[PDB]
Amino acid sequence: GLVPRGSHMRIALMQHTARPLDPQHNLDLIDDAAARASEQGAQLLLTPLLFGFGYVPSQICAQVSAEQVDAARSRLRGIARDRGIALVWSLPGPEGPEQRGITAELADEHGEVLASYQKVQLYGPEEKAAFVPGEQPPPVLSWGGRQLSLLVCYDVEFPEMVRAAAARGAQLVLVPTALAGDETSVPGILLPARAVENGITLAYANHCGPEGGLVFDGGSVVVGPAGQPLGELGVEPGLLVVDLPDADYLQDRRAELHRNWL
Amino acid sequence: GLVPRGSHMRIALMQHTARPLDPQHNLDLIDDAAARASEQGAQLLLTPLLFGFGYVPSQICAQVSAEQVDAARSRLRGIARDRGIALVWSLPGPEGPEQRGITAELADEHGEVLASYQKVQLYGPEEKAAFVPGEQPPPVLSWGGRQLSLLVCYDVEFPEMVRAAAARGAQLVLVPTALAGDETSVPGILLPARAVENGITLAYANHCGPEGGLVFDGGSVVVGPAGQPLGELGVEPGLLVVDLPDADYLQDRRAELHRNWL
Repeated sequence: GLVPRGSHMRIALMQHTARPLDPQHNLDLIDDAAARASEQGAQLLLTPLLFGFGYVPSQICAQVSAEQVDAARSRLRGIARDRGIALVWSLPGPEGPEQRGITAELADEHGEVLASYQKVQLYGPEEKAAFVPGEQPPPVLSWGGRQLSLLVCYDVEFPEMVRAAAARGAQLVLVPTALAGDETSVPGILLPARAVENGITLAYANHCGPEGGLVFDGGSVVVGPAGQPLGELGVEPGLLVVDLPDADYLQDRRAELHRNWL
Repeated sequence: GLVPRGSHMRIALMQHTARPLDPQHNLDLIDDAAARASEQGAQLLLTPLLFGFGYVPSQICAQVSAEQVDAARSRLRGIARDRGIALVWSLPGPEGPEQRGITAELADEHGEVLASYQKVQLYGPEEKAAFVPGEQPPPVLSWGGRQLSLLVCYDVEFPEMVRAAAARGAQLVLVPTALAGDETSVPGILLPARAVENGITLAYANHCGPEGGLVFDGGSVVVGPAGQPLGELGVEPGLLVVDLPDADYLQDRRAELHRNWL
């Protein structure tokens, strides 16, 4: 509906099905979503993990060159600029195929990249064979009037990764994902816990549908700090648009002991 | 019912209302629960936080001497021995009133204390004024055919505390609690997440009813590693008896990076 008072940030999440190894098709679906999110007055669109190439780690390692990644990243910066909306996307890193990881990047409405993050927790033997894990904590930055951060799919399932973002001041954690297998415990149990245990909001943008040898779950969701869904999709392609409204674990935690016990 | 095959541990959780500063009354309710749990063939009874004195931190600090704690602890060891069942209880620590913390202790069916743990995360200004926080990680020990560990009430709400127990090999985490205020997100959201993110089972034994200026929630529960309740109580006094059946986060977590990011 119209932008409510007492809300000064409206975000959108794209949920759709990618065609593996067909970036012209997948980036046209991200351009359509960006145009639709911008027409609904969203200031930022979050899109799913590896969407531009499809979630096919082995095949990205084997067949997608650094030059082809950079072409897709240039088109994505063009879409943020041409549709006038900030975009968070997730592509392979910029290095050669044997040295790059999976990244997530946030570009503003000028198409300029403000923050980038390399996935620290790779999931399963295919990702682990195709990508180098990140070694840096998640970034946090002011945008739109709150502190945004980036994490990617399996990262959010480790409470340490979300606590690292919230300890650097994150209020809204944006998470491109690719979750298949009817894995109901990640959005149903873990995401609400990550929101409550840090007092943060998390946005989770998934694929859906048949892609890459999997059928993705959809179920994209924004969870607020009480653990409740601000908005949620089903199993089919859609665009979720939500307005964000305007115990103290992060202070009580005994971090100096905790870091010696992990 | 009867002990199922494919289960070799049956535990019990006591949920009841304590009368503050009346250990003869409260320890008689723990003796009745221990007798009932033993008659149901449970091998261990978990009882709620500070039950022997009531959950009244300010008044324990002001009025309960080290000698009175030790009298209650001696009676509790007698109950484990006389009712022939292992018991986990939670009392003030043994030191003087100005130096002790809140502890949880596990005694076997001989009344001998096998493990003790001092609460690391104190909750709210009253606990913080009445007790010294613990500085040690949770203990883990083999008993009954699996690795048991101890944590207490607010501790389990920090994912770091449960990850510390699971990193030392815990499979079953026993947690005396005192949760009031209709705090549905702790058993409904956080406990299932702690079970799933470590692949462990957690038992949470609460007070219920009017006690100490609060009305406790009850809702004692045992949650298994998929996050689902093995058994659960309502708001009234009861004894929950459950048989325990016979992603790899704990290996994938990048702990060396995580400990530098908290």
